[PDB]
Amino acid sequence: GFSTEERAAPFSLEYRVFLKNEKGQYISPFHDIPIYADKDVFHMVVEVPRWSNAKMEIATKDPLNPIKQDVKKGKLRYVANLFPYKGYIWNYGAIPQTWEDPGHNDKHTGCCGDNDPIDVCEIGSKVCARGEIIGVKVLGILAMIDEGETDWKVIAINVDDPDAANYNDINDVKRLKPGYLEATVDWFRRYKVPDGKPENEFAFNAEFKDKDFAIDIIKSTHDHWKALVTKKTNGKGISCMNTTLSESPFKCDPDAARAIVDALPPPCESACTVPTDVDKWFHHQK
Amino acid sequence: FSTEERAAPFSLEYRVFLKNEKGQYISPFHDIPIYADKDVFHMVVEVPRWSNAKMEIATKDPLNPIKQDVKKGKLRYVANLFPYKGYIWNYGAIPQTWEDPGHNDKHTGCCGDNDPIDVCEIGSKVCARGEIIGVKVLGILAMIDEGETDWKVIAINVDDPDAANYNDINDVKRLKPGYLEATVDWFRRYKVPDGKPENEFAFNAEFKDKDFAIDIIKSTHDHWKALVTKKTNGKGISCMNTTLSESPFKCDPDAARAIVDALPPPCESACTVPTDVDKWFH
Repeated sequence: GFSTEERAAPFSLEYRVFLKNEKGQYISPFHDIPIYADKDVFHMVVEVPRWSNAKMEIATKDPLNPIKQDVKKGKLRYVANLFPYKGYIWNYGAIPQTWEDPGHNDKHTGCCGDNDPIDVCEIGSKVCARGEIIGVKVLGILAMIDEGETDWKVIAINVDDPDAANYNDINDVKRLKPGYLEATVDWFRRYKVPDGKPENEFAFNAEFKDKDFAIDIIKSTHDHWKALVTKKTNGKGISCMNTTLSESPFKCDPDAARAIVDALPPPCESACTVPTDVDKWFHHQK
Repeated sequence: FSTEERAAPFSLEYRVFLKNEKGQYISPFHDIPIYADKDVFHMVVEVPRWSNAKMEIATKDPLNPIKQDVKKGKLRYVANLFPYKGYIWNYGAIPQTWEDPGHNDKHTGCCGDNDPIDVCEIGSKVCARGEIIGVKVLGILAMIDEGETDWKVIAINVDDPDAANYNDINDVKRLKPGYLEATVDWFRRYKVPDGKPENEFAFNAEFKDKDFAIDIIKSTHDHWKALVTKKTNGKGISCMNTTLSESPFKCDPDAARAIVDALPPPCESACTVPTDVDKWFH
């Protein structure tokens, strides 16, 4: 359904991954990819493949949401290998046309939105690619508190997984992939510890909520997103520019999108070398 | 040392041969001295940390190149045992060692598994297939595999920035907590995803210390010596080599080169690693 246009070399500061539809029009992965792929099937924008380390995400404040690599203190960011794990333990990404409005306090957690699309942890066997669009069955949700803010972690599976029919709610994950949900909480708890930050906290005693609860949350975030691109709520720095939303004042001609991408350095097929330190293991007393 | 690869990575005919600094082909089983330096063992790296292809020195092939294992007609890959990705250490062998079957271990009661001694290297750098490094030996684990004894040496790359901190098995326990527990877990459960059990250990699955390990290693080096001087029958082991003057099996450089040049030529693009390799096993 979709394709990728990459500017500059992977793992440089200039690297940008833009999205294209079937006709070759540049689109925002944040705004132009429909939340649903089919009945009961959500789209997922894949940001980081399982077992990779580069911290890539949809650029919420840059025109045309590209996916790009996070930076702190001037350095390209890579997540730790938290022993016994290698990098990211699932395919990781966002559900498009979702937004955690920072104006909205969540009732269950008491905190406000983090201003980002809702995050998804995809648990299937296939290792997906950066920028790939897939369809997923939602299974459950985790409520992490990320520095005072509500940060939902949706648990899901690629609808095209050979075993996908066996997974319909969160209990199937406990049953068919034991230790997995436990590892997920552990990972999100400790992932910033090697950066000299404390562990993260969770609502609901770091328990997972089921499918229906997850889908309720996702629906709300989609309604908040509706308000965003339709200009009935303060955008708050977010770039709403899009290429397909008829009902949006922020819609733009495909050639204006083209002008943005072309100002950027050309596609460089050869990735930069990932620093050697990234391969290090971070152990801890358990 | 450097590497000559033949054919396409992850095909049946893929082979990695070793060369010395002068470009002469050598056996990684027989021609690399057991010692890099005083108290420093050479290790032939077979398998990088986090990879799955089950590659090993071919004990029965001329010049003992590294190649991929084959069971039931299929190229072997180890499972991703959940929570792990592939092999959790760099994995390889100490050269000029041989577990002689027909030597029984006193502590174990089982006989040798007919291979060089195995090494789990625990440093931070991911090493490459075919790489020769130097390691400090720290301890040893004894796995019981089919009536045979199968030693697993614990070691660290002597060039690891932190190597000076590691002098015995307790240093691992203190500096890399969880590591040894995970090693036993891995060795216990790997190959449960294909077939059944395979989980037994001597010594109640404890790690013996450095001095115990070095005694075992020296022991297999002595048995290796007999092998290549033909004072013990290899029964199929290829002892061909190019540096051992005391060996009836020494051949000249051109002879080794002819053996290598008979394999398919080097190939750039790898073969496709099967997608089923990325599955997790819980």
